[PDB]
Amino acid sequence: PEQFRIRRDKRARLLAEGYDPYPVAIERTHTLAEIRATYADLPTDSATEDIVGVAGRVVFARNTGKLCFATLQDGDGTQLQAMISLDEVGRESLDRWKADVDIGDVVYVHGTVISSRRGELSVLADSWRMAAKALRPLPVAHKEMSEESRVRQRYVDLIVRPQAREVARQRIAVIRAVRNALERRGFLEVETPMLQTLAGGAAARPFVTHSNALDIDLYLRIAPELFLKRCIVGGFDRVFELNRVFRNEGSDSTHSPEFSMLETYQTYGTYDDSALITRELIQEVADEAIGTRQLSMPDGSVYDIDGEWATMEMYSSLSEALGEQITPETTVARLRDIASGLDVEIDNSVFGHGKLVEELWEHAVGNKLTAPTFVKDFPVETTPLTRQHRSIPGVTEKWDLYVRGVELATGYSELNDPVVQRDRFADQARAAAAGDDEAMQLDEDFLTALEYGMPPCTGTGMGIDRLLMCLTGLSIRETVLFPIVR
Ligand SMILES: N[C@@H](CCCC[NH3+])C(=O)O
Repeated sequence: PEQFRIRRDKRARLLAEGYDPYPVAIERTHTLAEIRATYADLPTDSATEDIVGVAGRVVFARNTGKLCFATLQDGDGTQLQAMISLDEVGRESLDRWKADVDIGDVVYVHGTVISSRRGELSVLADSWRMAAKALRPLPVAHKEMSEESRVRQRYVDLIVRPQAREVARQRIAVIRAVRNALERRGFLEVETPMLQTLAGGAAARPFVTHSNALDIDLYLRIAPELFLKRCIVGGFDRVFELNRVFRNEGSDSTHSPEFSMLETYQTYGTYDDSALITRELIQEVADEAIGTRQLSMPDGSVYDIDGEWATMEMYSSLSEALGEQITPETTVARLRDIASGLDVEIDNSVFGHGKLVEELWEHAVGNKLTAPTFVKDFPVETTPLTRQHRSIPGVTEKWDLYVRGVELATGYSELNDPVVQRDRFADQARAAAAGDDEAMQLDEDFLTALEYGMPPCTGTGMGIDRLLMCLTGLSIRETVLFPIVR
């Protein structure tokens, strides 16, 4: 509060003296990266006659008697030296540089591109001008900022930490690579509503808001699934949506209340066809955005996502890990007895054959996975929107993709039978009567869409934040520019 006061008085002083501290219409001829690219092969002590007008943030400054030096940093992080010389700008201008410019200020420097005696690419200024007065100083080093401080002040983090910039450009590139992978395969991107009168498509608690236009309660979407399927009925052959979803989770990590989600739907394909596309897409995104399929991790290890990935069935692989065959006909009592013998804590809310089989598979198989693995053929009780298997009874055609031990993507053979889909919702109602506040409510308008006939299709889902976690090992609080904070 004392450092801020000195800079505030300096700003007020400049404004009164006529020196605009936040001027408008400053013309910048080059970005600092353009200056470094053009004169990269410039001799050590040479000097050009090229006039440039550059602007950047002063991050280092050192003043001598007649000659002042300053390191300007552009937004991307490119640095360039500015030389304010007594012979070049005059005494009155040089004195203002020492009195007015502090670390963090944005300044405009107009002069000639030279290379200092030490071979530093510099701008020999003939004029300088304040572009944005900084009332608060920059941190001394990015190591001094905690992680919660980077989240609360991402704007400061992007200035002082080069990796903060890299991750930001990385997310933009990964999302860009996901779209290119889907457009190469003929998928079109549509927009489905985010405010919905009934929020279906997933098992999650929704955010509720009141609409004054409609005088009813609206729900933030938990998934675009039910509206993307209406697009399939309408005639979209290959469709996807890469945008935000909202899930009202409570005191649970790895999942944020708001995250970006990719859902794709493709007609006349099964969950086998979407599993192949999902693997090729992830591997293509790694090539385009990361540059390798040998993913470097923060702990120094290297993770391999190349090649073909293993596939296993849930009931079959769970039976191998337990030594006892588990089938859809296995009783809930038998599953609870196996869990008690393994010292596994069934989370009170978990009940039923399907949820218990999934919890046992996660403990006995899922958590021990390291390489990318597909697990397919799920219990029918826990996959209401998934078509039943061709031959195997009691299971549905769904796969979950595990990369580095984390659930990354999921794919269905979509249930298009409207009579069976209504039966699944009746089973969801009975689960809701038992205490499951995440069960899916019956969406009548969605069933009406299926009753006009939906072609067979396969649908996928994958969180972008989860994808960034697999490719870079960084949590959602690092790959999102402004994560939510109290
Ligand atoms: N709606 C699913 C995504 C996959 C949909 C497959 N038909 C979810 O939220 O997990």
